[PDB]
Amino acid sequence: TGLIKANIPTRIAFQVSSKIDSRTILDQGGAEQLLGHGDMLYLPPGTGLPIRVHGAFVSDDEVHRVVEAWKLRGAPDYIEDIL
Amino acid sequence: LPPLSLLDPAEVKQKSYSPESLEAMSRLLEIKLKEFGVEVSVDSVHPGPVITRFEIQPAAGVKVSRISNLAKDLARSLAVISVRVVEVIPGKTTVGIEIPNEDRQMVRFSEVLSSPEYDEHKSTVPLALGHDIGGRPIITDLAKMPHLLVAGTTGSGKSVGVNAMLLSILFKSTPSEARLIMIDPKMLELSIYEGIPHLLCPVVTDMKEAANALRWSVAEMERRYRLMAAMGVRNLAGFNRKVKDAEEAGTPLTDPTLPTIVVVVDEFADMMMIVGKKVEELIARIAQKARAAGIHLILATQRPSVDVITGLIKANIPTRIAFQVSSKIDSRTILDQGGAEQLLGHGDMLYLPPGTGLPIRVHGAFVSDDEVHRVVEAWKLRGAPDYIEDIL
Amino acid sequence: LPPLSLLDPAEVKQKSYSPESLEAMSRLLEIKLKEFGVEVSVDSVHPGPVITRFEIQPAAGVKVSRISNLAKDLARSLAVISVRVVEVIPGKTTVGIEIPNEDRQMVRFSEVLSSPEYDEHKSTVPLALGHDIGGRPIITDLAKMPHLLVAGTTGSGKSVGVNAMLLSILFKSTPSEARLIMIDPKMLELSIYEGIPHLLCPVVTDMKEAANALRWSVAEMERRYRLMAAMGVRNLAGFNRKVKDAEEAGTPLTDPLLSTLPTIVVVVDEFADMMMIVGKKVEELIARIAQKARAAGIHLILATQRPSVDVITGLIKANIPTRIAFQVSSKIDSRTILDQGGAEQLLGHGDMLYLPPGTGLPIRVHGAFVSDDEVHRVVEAWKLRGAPDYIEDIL
Ligand SMILES: Nc1ncnc2c1ncn2[C@@H]1O[C@H](COP(=O)(O)OP(=O)(O)O)[C@@H](O)[C@H]1O
Ligand SMILES: Nc1ncnc2c1ncn2[C@@H]1O[C@H](COP(=O)(O)OP(=O)(O)O)[C@@H](O)[C@H]1O
Repeated sequence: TGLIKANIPTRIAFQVSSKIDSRTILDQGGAEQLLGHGDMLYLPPGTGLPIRVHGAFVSDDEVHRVVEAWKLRGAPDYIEDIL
Repeated sequence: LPPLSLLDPAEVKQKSYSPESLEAMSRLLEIKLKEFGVEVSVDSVHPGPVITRFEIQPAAGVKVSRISNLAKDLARSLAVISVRVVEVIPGKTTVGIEIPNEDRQMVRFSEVLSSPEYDEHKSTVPLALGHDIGGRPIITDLAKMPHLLVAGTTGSGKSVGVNAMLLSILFKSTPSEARLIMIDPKMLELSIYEGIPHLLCPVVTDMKEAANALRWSVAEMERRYRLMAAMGVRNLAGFNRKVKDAEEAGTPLTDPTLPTIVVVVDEFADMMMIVGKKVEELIARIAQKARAAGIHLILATQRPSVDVITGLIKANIPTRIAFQVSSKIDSRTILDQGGAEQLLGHGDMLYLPPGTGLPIRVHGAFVSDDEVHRVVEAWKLRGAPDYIEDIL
Repeated sequence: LPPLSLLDPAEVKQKSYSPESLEAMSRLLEIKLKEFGVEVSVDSVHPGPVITRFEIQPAAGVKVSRISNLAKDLARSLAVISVRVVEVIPGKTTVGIEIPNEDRQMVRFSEVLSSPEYDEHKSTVPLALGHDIGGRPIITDLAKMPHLLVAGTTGSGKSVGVNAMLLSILFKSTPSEARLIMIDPKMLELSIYEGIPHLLCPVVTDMKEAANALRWSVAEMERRYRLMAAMGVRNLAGFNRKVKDAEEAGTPLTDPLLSTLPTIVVVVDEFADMMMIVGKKVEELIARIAQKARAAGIHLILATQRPSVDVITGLIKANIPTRIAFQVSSKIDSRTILDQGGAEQLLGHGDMLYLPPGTGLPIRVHGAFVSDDEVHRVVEAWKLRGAPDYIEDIL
């Protein structure tokens, strides 16, 4: 809405279909000419042109390595009241 | 399961449109577009069952929208009903023009299930839709989509595609594998299946007990999530793997396999009209938590208008199938992309897989009422009915 | 049955536009378009009773919008009211133009009835509308509409056409096959049918009275489905041939929870006032019956005199796809009733566009002007057959 977008300045658009959606999130017609596979437009904090920055591909396998490495040297920490 | 040969074998017929006739059509297309304000060059013709794709290297300088605003004019200059104009094909510099044939042949359904991409396919819920424009078979997994919406203009072959999907389930199913619930607010055509083992309830006509069945769907979803979370497997498929491999040791895992329940809803327009927005939120939560639950959803609408196919329905469901819809307001409505005005009818699926992709144009296979009756008789001989008393 | 009788004798008229004047009109159209920015090669003509069908083969390098924009401007140049542009002909290359012809016949209702086709409609509930642009009779079956929506801005005829379809129901039926119930917003005209042996209730006036009749129809549809599913057969016609083959030689069956259940027809004169008095109950009950009415044999014939979106909603366009639109005065309304457009360019006096079940191809139908005289003659000739037997549980 005009109540969440106006509160949060910095936003990143991936490939969306319409130019209408490009004017929806980025408020500038850029987010329709991308390629998929993590082709971002980085609308920076502040104002300028969108900075086209590629994503970084990471598989689930390296994520499993990170999960196990934090299970080794890690211990849980929960709060009851938040649920 | 019954053998495939209970239904009609292949149409022993092909009307080979000659290279003479295709060359004549190519030069006719060239001269007719030269008469309008474009300049054109046909290079390669790829005929097919219903249409005939013409790739085109256009002349230097011409745009593409100046082609795409010539649909009606090219149609009346070629004497068809519509000329769908594909504006992009990857890998080439071509503008696709699709032109219907003279003798529109019919897609036999055994020809669809004659494919090795159906035969070696082993997911429990394939939905064999039919042939692509090059006669290539297209079977998409419902376990990967994992929802699909169907639309058309009343009698363009909505329920024909639904019958195709249901037979595509039934020819690769046991009731341990697959499982059905058929909500239908009209009782017209989907009632024929009533008696097969793969159901859970009768063909639910009245919509308030259909809402009971949808709340039962949400409850079975939650119960199945708690069952998998107690057993510690992500999705349904690996869970069935673990269960049957522990069964092969000799110990069925006790309860603190599972069926791939498919709950179809033909014509949820009356579902969202008779009972209010709570049915829409039931569709919302079902289509939210589904792809690991093995609870897939098949929808249908005779009206693709914005107050029926509302953004909450369009929220989860990636995959959409459009038949011949009335105008480009409705094409932009459902497919989120123009084009679906310009189909021919009688089972023309603009298929749309999940992902930012150009839509695939495929044709349904015309399955009769009679073959449906044959399959119903074959299963009610082969399998016994099975239900749940207090499902509603 | 009443014989083919009490109709107006189709009088001798012979003004069938000999091809001298037709060739003159064709060259006149070629000039009067050549005056504007189009080149036109006229090909062949289909002369008819009301309009005259033409086939323009346009020249090389011209669109169709260069015809369709200047419908008004051509219309002020041919001494007509308004011409109509057909943008697609089935199977040919031409572009259609229907010129209003300034000497018309009234399409006699007997001429519709005296077709071979009307004697060959097997169904008990036909709909005899009139002739098309060729003059061939266009008769539809009400069992495969499955419902009907009527438009018209107090224009051509909106009362006529309803009266025409109702008298066409009456000429091939029995009261043991098809009994109707009307709801009358303005008690003006169809309070004339009282006294016939197929009319299940007297005239209904109030919308708050009419909600009782609508809920009676819903309850009758529900017990109809209970009775069908207790007998296994899907719809009504299979059930009636089942009761034929059951009690043919004598094999009794009564009270399954007994004769053929009649094909009930519910008709509405002015649906606008029905929504305007009762806003919410009526429209949801109409969509309820439009959902479950086709198999039950209960049918619904609607008719609005205002083509607004306040009246015609998606809830009314939920399950009534067959549209009959008369002349309306708004292209916005022309795309309100029909999914296509162009229904403003008609002529009046019994002219409708017929939109068939499903497929988008608007048939143009000239409705048959039937007088009040034949209405309250056939009523009197039909009151011989019995008394207006009533089921007073409707209210
Ligand atoms: N592959 C096909 N070949 C021929 N006709 C088809 C084919 N697919 C659909 N149809 C036509 O579609 C119609 C069925 O439409 P249906 O699915 O019942 O839509 P609805 O339920 O809205 O009426 C039938 O008239 C049938 O002839
Ligand atoms: N083919 C015809 N030729 C001449 N007059 C006709 C024809 N068809 C209908 N009419 C007349 O035009 C009038 C239109 O009335 P209508 O618009 O139906 O009134 P309302 O809108 O109040 O029902 C009818 O009363 C009828 O007498």
